[PDB]
Formats: sequence, C-alpha cells, structure tokens
Amino acid sequence: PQITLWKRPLVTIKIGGQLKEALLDTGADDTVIEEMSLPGRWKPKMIGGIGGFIKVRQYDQIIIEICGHKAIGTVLVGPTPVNIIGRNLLTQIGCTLNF
Amino acid sequence: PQITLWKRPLVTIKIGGQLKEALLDTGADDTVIEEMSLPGRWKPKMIGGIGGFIKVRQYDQIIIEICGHKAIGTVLVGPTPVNIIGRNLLTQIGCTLNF
Ligand SMILES: CSC[C@H](NC(=O)COc1cccc2cnccc12)C(=O)N[C@@H](Cc1ccccc1)[C@H](O)C(=O)N1CSC(C)(C)[C@H]1C(=O)N[C@H]1c2ccccc2C[C@H]1O
Repeated sequence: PQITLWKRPLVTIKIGGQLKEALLDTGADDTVIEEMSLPGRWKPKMIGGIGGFIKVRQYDQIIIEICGHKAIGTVLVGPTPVNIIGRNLLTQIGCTLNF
Repeated sequence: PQITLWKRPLVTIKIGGQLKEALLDTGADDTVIEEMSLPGRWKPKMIGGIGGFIKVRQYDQIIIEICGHKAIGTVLVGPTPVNIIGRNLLTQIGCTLNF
C-alpha cells in the first residue's frame, strides 16, 4: 500500500492478542506501546525525544502484525502518549519513504 | 528517491542559506529546528512528544530545501533534540510511506 501524510499514518496492529491503533513513525528508532502485558523477560530502558525521556520495559522477540504483515522484534512498553511503530519493525514489513 | 529505514532517515536541508542535517519524521505533525535566526514575526506554540511538551517559536512561510526539494511553510524553532522534518513539509515534497 501507499500511505500519504496529509494525516497521521495510523494503522491497526495486533500484539499480545490485542488490537491497538499505532502510528507508523520513521523518526522512532524503537517501537513503544502503552501499558499492556507481554510474555517473557524484560529489562528497563530510557527513551528520549521531544520533551525528554521516559522509562519503559524492553521485551525482546515479540511477534506483531502490522497492516496484515507479520514481524518479530523488540517492543518497549510504557507511558507513551501514542502507540508508535518504529524503524526496528518498519524495516521488517518493507516500509520505505518515497518522493 | 526511495529511503529505507535500516538507518535513521537523515537528510541535508537548506534553511537561511545554511546546510543542516534533519530527520524525515512521519510521526511528527510539524517541522522543528534547533535554535537559529529566522526572519519575520513568530507566534507561540506548544508541541508534545515522547517525554512531554516544549515551547517553540512558530515562523510561517519559510523557504526550506529538503534533499534538494524546495518547500515553503511553517518551521518551529526550539529545544528539539534533533532537527525534524514533519508531515507539514513531507507532504509538500510529495513524500509517502510504501510497503
Ligand atoms: C512536532 S514534534 C512533536 C511530535 N508530536 C506529534 O506530532 C503529535 O503528538 C501527539 C499526538 C497525539 C497526542 C499526544 C499527546 N501528548 C503528546 C503528544 C501527542 C513528536 O514528537 N512526534 C514523535 C512521535 C510521537 C508522536 C506522538 C506522541 C509522542 C511522540 C516523533 O515522530 C518522533 O518519533 N521523534 C521526535 S524527536 C525524535 C528523537 C526524532 C523522535 C523520538 O522521540 N524518537 C525516540 C523514540 C520514540 C519512540 C520509541 C523509541 C524512541 C527512541 C527515540 O528514537
């Protein structure tokens, strides 16, 4: 698909058996999701951007489905204002910028 | 061009006759640049990101080249961690997400 940028590029994702809305974000190194349960071990991480840093839990080898494309990667969970799909998963679904 | 996302999508921009590096950021509504001098009057704006909100100065109708493509539009100036080209200008240069 081709997604224009007149509005926020929001998509439905499936993660941890839950459906969520998330933003396809080429400015994010990592993927961060609002508070939810995920399986496995985690470790704490700080992530920073406009407004400063927040603390999140880092879960590895999590499967997500993003617009019908399956991928696996690290997912961070914490008090993000918006669910964000970052480059670590955008690459896996073959997402590129084109102009 | 087509820009893949295995690395940060950093590009060269030209603003105020000077070259700077900036990030193509589909997660950003607006374009925000580190402190610099821009002509004309500015208005106040608050923008919020992953760590909270910051105050910036809004300049309208600013000439800016992004990867050699000419745009003219709103540029915010303030304490951003990285120069960010947001959707207001990514649309001007005809940028889309594709997968
Ligand atoms: C014009 S700058 C402000 C911009 N915000 C927006 O466009 C819209 O914000 C909002 C929309 C809706 C509700 C909100 C509620 N509270 C606050 C903001 C809200 C923004 O910062 N967008 C960021 C994404 C975001 C969207 C909505 C809420 C919060 C964040 C941006 O696309 C990004 O990733 N940025 C801007 S600064 C940056 C470093 C280039 C990068 C970043 O934070 N990256 C970090 C990140 C993000 C997520 C996961 C990991 C990491 C590491 C690091 O890579």
